[PDB]
Amino acid sequence: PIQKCKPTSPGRRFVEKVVHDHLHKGAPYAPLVEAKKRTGGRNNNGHITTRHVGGGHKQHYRIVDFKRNKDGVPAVVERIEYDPNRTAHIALLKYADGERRYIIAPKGLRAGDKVQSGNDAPIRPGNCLPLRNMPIGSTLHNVELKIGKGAQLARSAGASVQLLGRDGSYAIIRLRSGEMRKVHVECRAVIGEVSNQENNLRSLGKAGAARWRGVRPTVRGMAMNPIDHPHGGGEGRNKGIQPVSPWGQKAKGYKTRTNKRTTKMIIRDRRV
RNA sequence: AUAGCACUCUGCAAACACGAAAGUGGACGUAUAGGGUGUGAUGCCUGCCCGGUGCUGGAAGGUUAAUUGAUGGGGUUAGCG
Repeated sequence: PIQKCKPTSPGRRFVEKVVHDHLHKGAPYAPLVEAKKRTGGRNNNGHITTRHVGGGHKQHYRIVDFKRNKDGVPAVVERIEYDPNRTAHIALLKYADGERRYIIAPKGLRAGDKVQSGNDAPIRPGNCLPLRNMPIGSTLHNVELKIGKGAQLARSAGASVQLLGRDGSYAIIRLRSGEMRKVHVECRAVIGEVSNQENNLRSLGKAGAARWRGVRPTVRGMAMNPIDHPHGGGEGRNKGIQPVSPWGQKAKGYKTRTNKRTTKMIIRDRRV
Protein backbone atom coordinates (compact mmCIF):
# COMPACT_ATOMS: atom_id res chain seq x y z
CA PRO A 1 0.00 0.00 0.00
CA ILE A 2 3.11 2.24 0.00
CA GLN A 3 2.65 4.01 3.33
CA LYS A 4 3.97 7.57 3.69
CA CYS A 5 5.24 8.58 7.12
CA LYS A 6 4.04 11.82 8.69
CA PRO A 7 6.56 14.71 8.80
CA THR A 8 7.16 14.58 12.54
CA SER A 9 10.92 15.01 12.04
CA PRO A 10 12.95 16.10 8.99
CA GLY A 11 14.37 12.59 8.79
CA ARG A 12 10.85 11.14 8.57
CA ARG A 13 9.38 13.72 6.17
CA PHE A 14 10.18 11.63 3.07
CA VAL A 15 9.85 7.96 4.10
CA GLU A 16 7.83 5.67 1.80
CA LYS A 17 7.68 2.08 3.00
CA VAL A 18 6.14 -1.07 1.53
CA VAL A 19 3.97 -3.22 3.81
CA HIS A 20 2.85 -6.79 3.14
CA ASP A 21 0.65 -8.26 5.86
CA HIS A 22 1.03 -11.91 4.84
CA LEU A 23 4.73 -12.37 5.68
CA HIS A 24 5.53 -14.74 8.53
CA LYS A 25 6.48 -12.85 11.68
CA GLY A 26 8.59 -15.42 13.54
CA ALA A 27 12.09 -16.81 13.16
CA PRO A 28 13.26 -18.57 9.99
CA TYR A 29 13.47 -22.34 9.64
CA ALA A 30 16.66 -23.26 11.48
CA PRO A 31 17.95 -26.31 9.51
CA LEU A 32 18.08 -24.14 6.35
CA VAL A 33 19.97 -21.14 7.79
CA GLU A 34 23.72 -20.61 8.01
CA ALA A 35 26.13 -17.86 8.99
CA LYS A 36 27.40 -15.09 6.72
CA LYS A 37 30.21 -12.63 7.38
CA ARG A 38 30.70 -9.08 6.17
CA THR A 39 33.44 -8.46 3.62
CA GLY A 40 34.01 -4.70 3.44
CA GLY A 41 34.67 -5.03 -0.28
CA ARG A 42 38.14 -6.51 0.28
CA ASN A 43 39.71 -9.57 -1.35
CA ASN A 44 42.23 -12.12 -0.09
CA ASN A 45 45.07 -9.64 -0.61
CA GLY A 46 43.27 -7.29 1.79
CA HIS A 47 42.93 -4.49 -0.77
CA ILE A 48 39.67 -2.73 -1.56
CA THR A 49 38.33 -3.98 -4.88
CA THR A 50 34.76 -2.63 -4.66
CA ARG A 51 34.30 0.85 -3.24
CA HIS A 52 31.41 2.02 -1.05
CA VAL A 53 30.91 -1.28 0.84
CA GLY A 54 30.96 -1.63 4.60
CA GLY A 55 28.94 -1.76 7.77
CA GLY A 56 25.27 -2.62 7.88
CA HIS A 57 23.12 -5.03 9.84
CA LYS A 58 24.10 -8.60 10.65
CA GLN A 59 22.51 -11.17 8.34
CA HIS A 60 22.14 -14.94 8.07
CA TYR A 61 22.15 -16.80 4.77
CA ARG A 62 19.03 -18.69 3.68
CA ILE A 63 19.75 -21.80 1.60
CA VAL A 64 17.51 -21.47 -1.46
CA ASP A 65 16.80 -24.37 -3.81
CA PHE A 66 17.58 -23.01 -7.26
CA LYS A 67 17.89 -26.42 -8.91
CA ARG A 68 14.40 -27.84 -8.21
CA ASN A 69 15.59 -31.41 -8.72
CA LYS A 70 13.01 -33.25 -6.58
CA ASP A 71 10.97 -34.47 -9.52
CA GLY A 72 7.44 -35.82 -9.37
CA VAL A 73 6.89 -35.33 -5.62
CA PRO A 74 4.22 -32.67 -4.94
CA ALA A 75 4.84 -30.04 -2.28
CA VAL A 76 2.62 -27.69 -0.28
CA VAL A 77 3.41 -24.11 0.69
CA GLU A 78 3.70 -23.56 4.44
CA ARG A 79 4.51 -19.85 4.62
CA ILE A 80 6.00 -16.84 2.82
CA GLU A 81 9.02 -15.21 4.46
CA TYR A 82 11.15 -12.10 4.20
CA ASP A 83 14.75 -12.72 3.11
CA PRO A 84 17.45 -10.12 3.89
CA ASN A 85 19.79 -11.44 1.18
CA ARG A 86 17.63 -10.49 -1.81
CA THR A 87 14.70 -8.38 -2.96
CA ALA A 88 12.24 -11.23 -3.54
CA HIS A 89 10.31 -13.13 -0.90
CA ILE A 90 10.84 -16.83 -0.29
CA ALA A 91 8.43 -19.69 0.29
CA LEU A 92 8.82 -22.67 2.59
CA LEU A 93 7.79 -25.92 0.89
CA LYS A 94 6.86 -29.13 2.70
CA TYR A 95 6.99 -32.21 0.51
CA ALA A 96 4.66 -35.19 0.72
CA ASP A 97 7.59 -37.17 2.18
CA GLY A 98 8.40 -34.64 4.92
CA GLU A 99 11.41 -32.83 3.46
CA ARG A 100 11.34 -29.03 3.70
CA ARG A 101 12.98 -26.55 1.32
CA TYR A 102 13.12 -22.87 0.36
CA ILE A 103 12.20 -21.46 -3.05
CA ILE A 104 11.85 -18.05 -4.64
CA ALA A 105 8.21 -17.10 -4.13
CA PRO A 106 6.20 -16.38 -7.30
CA LYS A 107 3.75 -13.51 -7.22
CA GLY A 108 0.32 -14.59 -5.99
CA LEU A 109 1.51 -17.75 -4.24
CA ARG A 110 0.00 -18.18 -0.77
CA ALA A 111 0.11 -20.71 2.05
CA GLY A 112 -1.75 -23.87 1.11
CA ASP A 113 -0.88 -23.94 -2.60
CA LYS A 114 0.61 -26.95 -4.38
CA VAL A 115 3.78 -26.96 -6.50
CA GLN A 116 5.69 -29.56 -8.52
CA SER A 117 8.75 -29.99 -10.71
CA GLY A 118 9.54 -32.27 -13.62
CA ASN A 119 8.46 -33.14 -17.15
CA ASP A 120 4.85 -33.96 -16.22
CA ALA A 121 4.13 -31.10 -13.82
CA PRO A 122 0.85 -29.26 -14.51
CA ILE A 123 0.95 -25.67 -15.74
CA ARG A 124 0.48 -23.66 -12.53
CA PRO A 125 2.54 -20.81 -11.05
CA GLY A 126 5.53 -22.10 -9.14
CA ASN A 127 5.95 -25.31 -11.15
CA CYS A 128 9.34 -26.11 -12.69
CA LEU A 129 9.54 -27.65 -16.16
CA PRO A 130 11.94 -27.95 -19.10
CA LEU A 131 11.49 -25.22 -21.69
CA ARG A 132 10.66 -27.91 -24.25
CA ASN A 133 7.43 -28.64 -22.35
CA MET A 134 6.60 -24.98 -21.60
CA PRO A 135 3.76 -23.40 -23.63
CA ILE A 136 4.75 -20.74 -26.14
CA GLY A 137 4.14 -17.18 -25.02
CA SER A 138 4.45 -18.00 -21.33
CA THR A 139 5.83 -15.58 -18.77
CA LEU A 140 8.64 -17.25 -16.85
CA HIS A 141 11.29 -16.60 -14.22
CA ASN A 142 14.30 -18.42 -12.74
CA VAL A 143 15.84 -19.42 -16.07
CA GLU A 144 18.73 -21.89 -16.12
CA LEU A 145 21.64 -21.57 -18.55
CA LYS A 146 23.58 -24.83 -18.03
CA ILE A 147 21.90 -28.20 -17.63
CA GLY A 148 21.80 -29.11 -13.96
CA LYS A 149 23.31 -25.86 -12.66
CA GLY A 150 20.18 -24.00 -11.53
CA ALA A 151 18.37 -20.73 -12.11
CA GLN A 152 20.49 -17.70 -12.97
CA LEU A 153 18.29 -15.29 -14.95
CA ALA A 154 15.28 -13.24 -13.80
CA ARG A 155 15.45 -13.80 -10.06
CA SER A 156 15.03 -10.31 -8.58
CA ALA A 157 11.74 -8.89 -7.31
CA GLY A 158 9.12 -8.52 -10.02
CA ALA A 159 11.34 -10.09 -12.68
CA SER A 160 10.06 -11.95 -15.70
CA VAL A 161 11.14 -13.04 -19.16
CA GLN A 162 8.81 -14.38 -21.80
CA LEU A 163 9.12 -17.26 -24.27
CA LEU A 164 8.55 -16.12 -27.83
CA GLY A 165 9.50 -19.29 -29.69
CA ARG A 166 11.25 -22.64 -29.75
CA ASP A 167 12.81 -24.43 -32.73
CA GLY A 168 15.48 -27.07 -33.22
CA SER A 169 17.34 -27.30 -29.93
CA TYR A 170 17.03 -23.64 -28.90
CA ALA A 171 14.14 -21.64 -27.48
CA ILE A 172 13.96 -17.88 -28.01
CA ILE A 173 13.30 -15.76 -24.93
CA ARG A 174 13.15 -12.02 -24.38
CA LEU A 175 14.64 -10.61 -21.19
CA ARG A 176 13.77 -7.61 -19.04
CA SER A 177 16.71 -5.64 -20.43
CA GLY A 178 15.09 -5.80 -23.86
CA GLU A 179 17.36 -8.50 -25.26
CA MET A 180 16.57 -11.50 -27.46
CA ARG A 181 18.54 -14.67 -26.82
CA LYS A 182 18.52 -18.43 -27.27
CA VAL A 183 18.58 -21.05 -24.51
CA HIS A 184 19.01 -24.81 -24.84
CA VAL A 185 15.57 -26.44 -24.77
CA GLU A 186 16.59 -28.83 -21.98
CA CYS A 187 17.20 -26.02 -19.49
CA ARG A 188 14.48 -25.41 -16.91
CA ALA A 189 12.34 -22.45 -15.86
CA VAL A 190 9.45 -21.62 -13.54
CA ILE A 191 5.92 -20.53 -14.40
CA GLY A 192 4.93 -17.00 -13.41
CA GLU A 193 6.64 -13.85 -12.21
CA VAL A 194 8.62 -13.00 -9.09
CA SER A 195 6.88 -11.49 -6.07
CA ASN A 196 7.48 -8.20 -4.22
CA GLN A 197 6.94 -6.27 -7.45
CA GLU A 198 6.45 -3.07 -5.43
CA ASN A 199 10.04 -3.23 -4.16
CA ASN A 200 11.17 -0.23 -6.20
CA LEU A 201 8.42 1.97 -4.73
CA ARG A 202 10.34 2.57 -1.50
CA SER A 203 11.91 5.90 -0.56
CA LEU A 204 14.77 5.64 1.93
CA GLY A 205 14.33 9.14 3.34
CA LYS A 206 17.72 9.69 4.98
CA ALA A 207 21.40 8.76 4.81
CA GLY A 208 21.18 6.44 7.80
CA ALA A 209 18.83 4.18 5.86
CA ALA A 210 21.53 3.53 3.27
CA ARG A 211 24.09 3.04 6.03
CA TRP A 212 21.81 0.35 7.48
CA ARG A 213 21.90 -1.51 4.16
CA GLY A 214 25.67 -1.23 4.03
CA VAL A 215 26.50 1.51 1.52
CA ARG A 216 29.28 3.98 2.22
CA PRO A 217 29.37 7.53 0.82
CA THR A 218 30.36 8.23 -2.78
CA VAL A 219 32.87 11.04 -3.31
CA ARG A 220 32.85 12.78 -6.69
CA GLY A 221 36.08 12.86 -8.66
CA MET A 222 35.50 16.59 -9.14
CA ALA A 223 36.02 16.99 -5.38
CA MET A 224 39.57 15.56 -5.24
CA ASN A 225 43.11 16.63 -6.18
CA PRO A 226 44.96 15.66 -9.39
CA ILE A 227 46.97 12.96 -7.61
CA ASP A 228 43.76 11.08 -6.78
CA HIS A 229 41.50 11.30 -9.83
CA PRO A 230 41.72 12.53 -13.43
CA HIS A 231 38.90 14.95 -12.54
CA GLY A 232 40.84 16.46 -9.65
CA GLY A 233 42.37 19.90 -9.35
CA GLY A 234 41.50 23.42 -10.39
CA GLU A 235 40.63 26.77 -8.86
CA GLY A 236 36.92 26.89 -8.13
CA ARG A 237 34.51 24.58 -9.89
CA ASN A 238 35.54 23.35 -13.35
CA LYS A 239 35.12 20.08 -15.23
CA GLY A 240 37.24 20.75 -18.31
CA ILE A 241 37.52 17.08 -19.30
CA GLN A 242 35.57 14.23 -20.85
CA PRO A 243 34.26 12.12 -17.93
CA VAL A 244 36.22 9.00 -16.94
CA SER A 245 36.49 6.59 -14.00
CA PRO A 246 39.33 6.77 -11.42
CA TRP A 247 41.28 4.41 -13.70
CA GLY A 248 40.74 6.36 -16.91
CA GLN A 249 37.85 4.53 -18.61
CA LYS A 250 35.22 6.70 -20.29
CA ALA A 251 31.88 6.87 -18.50
CA LYS A 252 29.39 8.09 -21.14
CA GLY A 253 28.56 5.64 -23.91
CA TYR A 254 31.82 3.69 -24.23
CA LYS A 255 31.08 -0.04 -24.51
CA THR A 256 33.03 -2.60 -22.49
CA ARG A 257 31.77 -6.05 -23.54
CA THR A 258 34.74 -8.25 -24.49
CA ASN A 259 33.60 -11.89 -24.45
CA LYS A 260 33.83 -13.43 -27.92
CA ARG A 261 32.70 -16.93 -26.90
CA THR A 262 28.99 -16.37 -26.18
CA THR A 263 28.32 -13.96 -29.06
CA LYS A 264 26.45 -16.53 -31.17
CA MET A 265 23.85 -16.92 -28.39
CA ILE A 266 22.54 -13.34 -28.77
CA ILE A 267 20.03 -12.68 -31.56
CA ARG A 268 19.07 -9.02 -31.12
CA ASP A 269 20.84 -6.45 -28.98
CA ARG A 270 18.92 -3.94 -26.87
CA ARG A 271 21.01 -1.06 -28.29
CA VAL A 272 23.81 -1.44 -25.72
C1' A B 1 28.53 13.78 2.44
C1' U B 2 23.18 13.13 2.19
C1' A B 3 17.93 11.18 0.81
C1' G B 4 15.83 12.49 -4.29
C1' C B 5 17.05 12.99 -9.86
C1' A B 6 19.42 11.80 -14.59
C1' C B 7 22.92 9.72 -18.20
C1' U B 8 25.71 5.56 -19.35
C1' C B 9 27.87 0.61 -19.11
C1' U B 10 26.99 -4.85 -17.68
C1' G B 11 23.08 -11.41 -20.16
C1' C B 12 26.68 -13.98 -15.88
C1' A B 13 32.79 -17.75 -16.45
C1' A B 14 28.88 -10.07 -16.08
C1' A B 15 30.96 -5.10 -16.37
C1' C B 16 34.62 -3.44 -12.91
C1' A B 17 38.91 -3.93 -9.30
C1' C B 18 43.41 -6.61 -6.94
C1' G B 19 47.39 -10.03 -8.62
C1' A B 20 53.27 -11.88 -12.35
C1' A B 21 49.99 -16.18 -12.55
C1' A B 22 47.00 -19.48 -9.82
C1' G B 23 43.14 -17.22 -7.82
C1' U B 24 40.05 -13.49 -4.84
C1' G B 25 36.29 -9.44 -4.25
C1' G B 26 31.66 -7.98 -7.19
C1' A B 27 28.07 -12.13 -4.93
C1' C B 28 26.92 -17.67 -2.49
C1' G B 29 24.00 -11.54 -5.91
C1' U B 30 21.27 -11.95 -11.62
C1' A B 31 18.85 -5.70 -15.13
C1' U B 32 13.13 -3.61 -9.40
C1' A B 33 20.65 -6.15 -9.79
C1' G B 34 25.76 -4.38 -9.92
C1' G B 35 29.86 -0.46 -11.54
C1' G B 36 31.19 4.66 -13.30
C1' U B 37 29.87 9.94 -13.88
C1' G B 38 27.30 14.56 -12.68
C1' U B 39 23.37 17.23 -9.82
C1' G B 40 21.73 17.69 -4.77
C1' A B 41 15.08 17.95 0.10
C1' U B 42 10.79 20.26 -1.77
C1' G B 43 7.63 24.00 -5.30
C1' C B 44 7.79 25.95 -10.57
C1' C B 45 10.83 24.38 -14.13
C1' U B 46 15.18 23.14 -17.20
C1' G B 47 15.60 27.51 -24.03
C1' C B 48 18.79 27.36 -28.93
C1' C B 49 23.46 24.88 -31.34
C1' C B 50 26.06 18.16 -33.67
C1' G B 51 30.42 23.26 -37.01
C1' G B 52 35.07 21.38 -33.06
C1' U B 53 36.71 17.09 -29.69
C1' G B 54 34.65 12.51 -27.85
C1' C B 55 31.17 8.33 -28.18
C1' U B 56 27.72 5.14 -31.29
C1' G B 57 26.39 3.14 -36.06
C1' G B 58 27.85 2.68 -41.40
C1' A B 59 31.04 2.31 -46.25
C1' A B 60 34.16 -0.96 -48.87
C1' G B 61 36.72 3.79 -52.44
C1' G B 62 41.98 6.11 -51.27
C1' U B 63 46.37 5.23 -48.28
C1' U B 64 49.23 1.64 -45.14
C1' A B 65 52.86 -3.24 -41.52
C1' A B 66 54.79 -8.02 -40.86
C1' U B 67 54.82 -11.94 -44.44
C1' U B 68 55.41 -13.46 -49.93
C1' G B 69 59.14 -12.83 -53.71
C1' A B 70 57.96 -11.52 -60.09
C1' U B 71 61.34 -9.18 -62.80
C1' G B 72 65.99 -6.23 -63.49
C1' G B 73 71.22 -4.97 -62.20
C1' G B 74 76.34 -6.30 -60.04
C1' G B 75 80.57 -9.99 -57.92
C1' U B 76 83.03 -14.71 -58.89
C1' U B 77 84.81 -18.78 -63.10
C1' A B 78 84.27 -23.22 -66.88
C1' G B 79 85.12 -21.82 -71.77
C1' C B 80 85.93 -18.45 -76.04
C1' G B 81 89.78 -15.35 -77.21
